[PDB]
Amino acid sequence: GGPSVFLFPPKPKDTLMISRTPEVTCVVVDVSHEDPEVKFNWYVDGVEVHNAKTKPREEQYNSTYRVVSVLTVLHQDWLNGKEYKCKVSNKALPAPIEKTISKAKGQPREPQVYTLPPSREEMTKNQVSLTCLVKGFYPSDIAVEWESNGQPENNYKTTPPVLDSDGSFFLYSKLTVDKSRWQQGNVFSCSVMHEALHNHYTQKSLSLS
Amino acid sequence: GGPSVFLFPPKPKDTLMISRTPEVTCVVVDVSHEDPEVKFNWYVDGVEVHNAKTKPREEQYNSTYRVVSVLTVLHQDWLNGKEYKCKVSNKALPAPIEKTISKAKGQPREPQVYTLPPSREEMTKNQVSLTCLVKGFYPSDIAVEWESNGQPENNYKTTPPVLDSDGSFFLYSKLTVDKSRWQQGNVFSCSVMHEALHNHYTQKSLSLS
Ligand SMILES: *[C@@H]1O[C@H](CO[C@@H]2O[C@@H](C)[C@@H](O)[C@@H](O)[C@@H]2O)[C@@H](O[C@@H]2O[C@H](CO)[C@@H](O[C@@H]3O[C@H](CO[C@H]4O[C@H](CO)[C@@H](O)[C@H](O)[C@@H]4O[C@@H]4O[C@H](CO)[C@@H](O[C@@H]5O[C@H](CO)[C@H](O)[C@H](O)[C@H]5O)[C@H](O)[C@H]4NC(C)=O)[C@@H](O)[C@H](O[C@H]4O[C@H](CO)[C@@H](O)[C@H](O)[C@@H]4O[C@@H]4O[C@H](CO)[C@@H](O)[C@H](O)[C@H]4NC(C)=O)[C@@H]3O)[C@H](O)[C@H]2NC(C)=O)[C@H](O)[C@H]1NC(C)=O
Ligand SMILES: *[C@@H]1O[C@H](CO[C@@H]2O[C@@H](C)[C@@H](O)[C@@H](O)[C@@H]2O)[C@@H](O[C@@H]2O[C@H](CO)[C@@H](O[C@@H]3O[C@H](CO[C@H]4O[C@H](CO)[C@@H](O)[C@H](O)[C@@H]4O[C@@H]4O[C@H](CO)[C@@H](O)[C@H](O)[C@H]4NC(C)=O)[C@@H](O)[C@H](O[C@H]4O[C@H](CO)[C@@H](O)[C@H](O)[C@@H]4O[C@@H]4O[C@H](CO)[C@@H](O)[C@H](O)[C@H]4NC(C)=O)[C@@H]3O)[C@H](O)[C@H]2NC(C)=O)[C@H](O)[C@H]1NC(C)=O
Repeated sequence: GGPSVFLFPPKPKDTLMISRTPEVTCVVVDVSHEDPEVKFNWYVDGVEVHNAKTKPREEQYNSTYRVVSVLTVLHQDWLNGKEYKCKVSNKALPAPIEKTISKAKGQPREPQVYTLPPSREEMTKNQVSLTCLVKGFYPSDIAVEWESNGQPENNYKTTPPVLDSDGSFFLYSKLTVDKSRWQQGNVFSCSVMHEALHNHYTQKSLSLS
Repeated sequence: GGPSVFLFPPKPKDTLMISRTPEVTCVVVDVSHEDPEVKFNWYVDGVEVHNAKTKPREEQYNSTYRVVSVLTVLHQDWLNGKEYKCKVSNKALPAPIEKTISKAKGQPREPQVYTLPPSREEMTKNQVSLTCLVKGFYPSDIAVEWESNGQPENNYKTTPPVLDSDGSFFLYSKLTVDKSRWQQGNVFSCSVMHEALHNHYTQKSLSLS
C-alpha cells in the first residue's frame, strides 16, 4: 500500500447559492519520502481541465506527505450531474489512482417541509422540542437551519438523511427551546435548501396557537 | 497483504429480550483461494470460552472469501459490559489479529418517548406521517417498532440515533399511513425497547385528537 486518495464533494449549500464557491478536493495521503512527487490530472465528464489549485506537499507527523488539489466547480455543472475525476500519479504506484465524484443520479424531487409542535406530554419539562420534518427529497444533499426573529437558533440537531421506501429521502431537525419561549408565542422557523426547491429555498414557521 | 477482521455487537433487541439470542460476530474478509483456512479463538473478559460457530463461507465477486464466526452471549454479560475478544489466526498473515468489543460505557439513561400527529399542512396528501420522537437515552442501542390493534404496522422508517448536546441520544421514527386510517380514528403506537426502561419496553399511543 503506497499512497491513498480521497475525493470530497462540495458542501450542499455551496452548490445552491451563486454567492458561494463550490469545490471538489482531491487529497493524497501516505506519500513516501523515497517517492514524494505527486501529479494531479483533473477531468470533467472525461475531458481534461487545467484550472485546479494544487498545494505543495506537507509532511505529517507520521513521516508521510499529504498533498491536496482543489478544483473550483460551476454551480450549474454540479447540478447538471457532471462527473469530476481526479487522477493521481506517483512513482510508488503500479498504476495512477483515479477517483470520480458527482451528485447522485436520479430525477430531483422537491422536499415537503412540515413543522410539528411539542407533544403535550413534553410540556411538563423545562425545555421543549420543536420538530421540522423534511420528506420526499432527492438527491439527499440538503441543508436545514432554524431561526426566530431574524436570528439563528443554535440549539438544534438534524438527523442524517434516511432512505424512504419510495426511493426518496427524509430527515428530521429538532430545535430545543426553553418552555417559556414557546409559551410566550415566539415564532420559530425551519429553513431548507435543496436543488428541487424554487429558488433552492423554503421556510416554514411554527408558533403556539 | 492478507485477510482483515471486523467484530460486530449484538442487535439491541436481542440483548433486551430473554426469548431472543444475542450474538457477537467476527467477520473475516480478503481470504484468498491460495490461503484458505481460518481459525478463531474467543474470549470473555480474558477467560477463554468455547461456545462458537463458523458459518459456511461465501465466494465474493472479487474472487476472495468471506468467513464468519458467531458467538452466543448471555444477555446480562453483554449488559454488564463484559469484553468480547475475537483472535483470528491465518498462517498467511504476519501475526494473529485480535479485535475487542463491548457495550458503550456510562450510566444508562431512560428514553423519553413522544408521539406527534401529522402536520395540518400534510392533511391534503393521500398518505400522512405519524412521528415518534425518542430522546434523552444512553447508550445509543435501541429498537423502535409500530403497531395498531396489537398487529405490526410495517410501513415505517427510523433515523439512526443522533448525539444530542447533553451527551444523550435522540432519534425519530416515521410511520406512513393512508389518511383514511388516520381520519377514521385508529390507534397507532410506537414501541420502544431500551435497557434503561422498566421491563426494557414502553409504548405510546397516537390517534386523531
Ligand atoms: C499519516 O497521517 C495522515 C494525516 O493525518 C494527520 O497526521 C497524523 C500523524 C495524525 O496526527 C492524524 O490524526 C492527523 O489527521 C493520515 O491521513 C489520513 O488517512 C486516512 C486513511 O488512512 C483518511 O481517512 C479517510 O477520511 C475520510 C474523511 O476525511 C475527512 O474527515 C476527517 C475527520 O473526520 C479529516 O481529518 C480529514 O481531513 C477529512 O476532512 C474533510 O476534508 C475535506 C477536504 O479538505 C473537506 O471538504 C472541503 O472542505 C472545505 C471547507 O472545510 C470546503 O467546504 C470544500 O468545498 C470541501 O470539499 C471536508 O470539509 C472535511 N470534513 C471534515 C468532517 O473535516 C473518510 O471519508 C474516509 O472514509 C472512506 O474510506 C474508508 C477506506 O479508506 C472507508 O472505510 C470508509 O467507509 C469511507 O469510504 C467511503 O464511503 C462513501 C459512502 O458512504 C463513498 O462515497 C466513498 O466511495 C468511500 N471511499 C472509499 C471506499 O475509499 C477515510 O476514513 C484521513 O482523512 C487522512 N487524514 C487527513 C488529515 O488527510 C494517514 O493515514 C497516516 N498514515 C499512516 C500510515 O499512519
Ligand atoms: C472483496 O469483497 C468483499 C465483500 O464485498 C462487498 O460486498 C459484496 C456483496 C459486494 O456488494 C461488493 O461490492 C462489496 O465490496 C470486501 O469485504 C469488505 O471489506 C471492507 C473493508 O475493506 C469491509 O468494510 C468494513 O465494514 C464495517 C461495517 O460492515 C458492516 O456493514 C456493511 C454495510 O455498510 C456490510 O456490508 C457488512 O457486512 C457489515 O454488516 C454487519 O454485519 C454483522 C454480521 O453479519 C451484522 O450483525 C450487522 O447487523 C451488519 N451491519 C450492517 C449495518 O449491515 C465497518 O465497521 C468498517 O469500518 C471501519 O474500518 C474502516 C477501515 O476498513 C475505517 O475506514 C472505518 O472508519 C471504520 O473504522 C473503525 O471505526 C470505529 C468506530 O468509529 C473505531 O472504533 C475504530 O477505531 C475503527 N476500526 C478500524 C478497524 O479501523 C469497514 O468499512 C466490508 O464490511 C466488507 N464487506 C463484507 C460484505 O463483508 C473486500 O474489501 C473485497 N476485497 C477487495 C480486495 O476488493
